[PDB]
Amino acid sequence: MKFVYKEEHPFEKRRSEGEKIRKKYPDRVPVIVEKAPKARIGDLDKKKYLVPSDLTVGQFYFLIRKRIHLRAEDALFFFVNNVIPPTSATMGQLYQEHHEEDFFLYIAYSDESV
Ligand code: NA
Ligand code: NI
Ligand code: NI
Repeated sequence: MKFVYKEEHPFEKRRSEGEKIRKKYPDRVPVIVEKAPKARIGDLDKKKYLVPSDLTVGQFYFLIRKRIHLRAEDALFFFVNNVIPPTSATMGQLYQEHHEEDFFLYIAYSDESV
């Protein structure tokens, strides 16, 4: 896919900020969250988050649901490198396995599993 954050900032600028955040806040993981193309769901107002490494994927689902005003019955899937993570996984775990070279964890979200 394509993330606007990558499109707007050259790798060197992203890596510089990501690496800096990781040094100043080693207990937190930086994450870029963007909506999947052509997803008929609410768009996010905040694309970058600094979340505690012990925060679970389920808790992050709620954070995002609460921000875009989505109810439980509404479908919302997180995609990280084309993989829908288990809610029991921690953001620290995901980050460790899926973070990119610029030190950021990129998550795409949608209302369908395609
Ligand atoms: Na869900
Ligand atoms: Ni910028
Ligand atoms: Ni609102």
